[PDB]
Amino acid sequence: DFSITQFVRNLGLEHLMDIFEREQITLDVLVEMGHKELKEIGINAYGHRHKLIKGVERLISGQQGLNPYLTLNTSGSGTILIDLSPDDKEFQSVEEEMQSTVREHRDGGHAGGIFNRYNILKIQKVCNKKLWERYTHRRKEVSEENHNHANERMLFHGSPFVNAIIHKGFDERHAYIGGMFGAGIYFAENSSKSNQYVYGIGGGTGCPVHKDRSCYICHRQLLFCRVTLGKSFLQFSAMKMAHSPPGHHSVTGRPSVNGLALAEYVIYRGEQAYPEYLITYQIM
Amino acid sequence: DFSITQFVRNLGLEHLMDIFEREQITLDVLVEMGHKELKEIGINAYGHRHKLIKGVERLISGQQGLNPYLTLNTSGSGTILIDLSPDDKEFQSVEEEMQSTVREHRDGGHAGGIFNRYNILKIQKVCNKKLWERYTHRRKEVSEENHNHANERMLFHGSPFVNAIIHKGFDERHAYIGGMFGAGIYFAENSSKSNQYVYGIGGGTGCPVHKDRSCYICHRQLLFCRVTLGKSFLQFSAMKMAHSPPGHHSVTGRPSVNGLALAEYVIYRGEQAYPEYLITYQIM
Ligand SMILES: Oc1nc(-c2ccc(C(F)(F)F)cc2)nc2c1CSCC2
Ligand SMILES: Oc1nc(-c2ccc(C(F)(F)F)cc2)nc2c1CSCC2
Ligand SMILES: [Zn+2]
Ligand SMILES: [Zn+2]
Repeated sequence: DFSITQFVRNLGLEHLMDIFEREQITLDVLVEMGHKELKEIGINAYGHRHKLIKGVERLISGQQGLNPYLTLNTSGSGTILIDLSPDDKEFQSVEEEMQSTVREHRDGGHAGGIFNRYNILKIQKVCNKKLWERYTHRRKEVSEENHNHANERMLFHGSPFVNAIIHKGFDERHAYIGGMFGAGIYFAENSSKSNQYVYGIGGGTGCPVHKDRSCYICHRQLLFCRVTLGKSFLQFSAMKMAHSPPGHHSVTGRPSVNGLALAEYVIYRGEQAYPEYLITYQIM
Repeated sequence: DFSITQFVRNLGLEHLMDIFEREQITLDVLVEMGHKELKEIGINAYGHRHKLIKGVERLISGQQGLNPYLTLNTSGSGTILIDLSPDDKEFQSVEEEMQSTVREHRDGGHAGGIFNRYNILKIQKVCNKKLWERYTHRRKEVSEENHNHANERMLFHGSPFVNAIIHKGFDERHAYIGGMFGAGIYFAENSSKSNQYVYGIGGGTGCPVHKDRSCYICHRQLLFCRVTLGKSFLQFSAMKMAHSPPGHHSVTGRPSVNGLALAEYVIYRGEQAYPEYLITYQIM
């Protein structure tokens, strides 16, 4: 509460600090208060309100180059998880997407274990204001290209760094270098394809508690994400690109007889995806 | 014309009719004027403005059951077409989609004619506020039923009734009964496929002038539309349907060895597609 104390003292309004302390008025709150709000907490004199508002203007606008607003607006940020009710139809729709896209992989369940269905434990909507705004800015940029069409999709993504993703967003600096299309973020439309990467490439060593890639006890996590594809480059064979091809925004790997068994979608910029749903589950 | 006169006379404010006539104030305009605007046009007495505003309130709200607002606010509606600049990247993107999706059809160009590319003449953005609002209402409805995902695509549609579509909107009451998937509205991701339907089923008799399906002179018009698919039902064989299958919002036809040569998308409600671009072109 020191910053607001110095701000008020520099104005010669120290005698209002009792009011400010009682109402828990910190500088971050004060910079968002006009005449009405200040009157509401008992600053009855117009002169004091005028001095306070002018001082706030001088700090925020007059010193914009220092970006004092950003350092004052760190509170309230971060990610929050909102549970979906199992009876709500959005929960059921996500569950139907999760269950109905299961496929039998070419390997005999080696990478992601053996199963046919899932036991869904909970479904959470991931809300992060800054990450969502970054996603929307990039989505609008992509839609201005490609004739006002974002080519948005909802796709799956498995990764042992889901916590980092939901708290910091997708980052191409952590791209999957070994991917078939090279140094991108990979998304699948079959949830069981992405389930093979919950414990890392090729299933890793499996679950940490039992070192089992087919463990039926441990709670797994997956992300069901909004992905902006824009104008997508189709490919049937492996390529080692570091970015999207010229004039395009993503790569769509198509299934082929001698190639992919299932579809793949690759983006080369972290801001073109947003992890909307976090799904906790076990395999059967 | 007279409506404003009767409205003002009933209020006993006949002496303001000179002002209302000089400023071309009609009732539909009057009902959108507050104290500020009325003072602007020179109604200086607070009492006269108060009486006019209360009269407007009694008409619009006190008689809401008769919907005078809809009768008054008919002016300003209707479709307009905005030309896209050929140098604009939006025009270039639409043209690129148009040209790149051309395909060779099983028939020897019998329906749509023989060509490898198009001579693009004009591209226009179709703006109609009422139809757009209806489309967005349906889109929100669908997204709420498909885990917050509308599943929006941009596809081609060719039809001899394009003017009716751009002025009145898509209507399932004019559905294509003869299609493989029933009485729906059909869209394609290949421009040539839709081009086969510009002059009717099987190309009809061709252009009105030369009665040639492969005419290289007459202008043609294609629609490139937003289509809300929601949860789409995937089919590989024909089956005549009246509406979308239970739990689904559209039907997506997939190519097959013994089935479809090219993709196909069918909606069963008219308000699930908005014609965004009107493409005027010639086959070459
Ligand atoms: O969902 C997916 N995740 C990954 C994946 C994620 C993280 C990592 C890493 F641990 F960071 F190196 C590696 C691979 N790869 C794929 C898919 C689904 S489409 C097929 C490829
Ligand atoms: O773009 C398309 N239009 C039509 C079409 C439009 C109007 C009419 C009618 F004359 F009004 F009855 C008939 C057919 N059919 C299809 C496509 C592209 S997907 C394949 C089918
Ligand atoms: Zn385990
Ligand atoms: Zn002709």
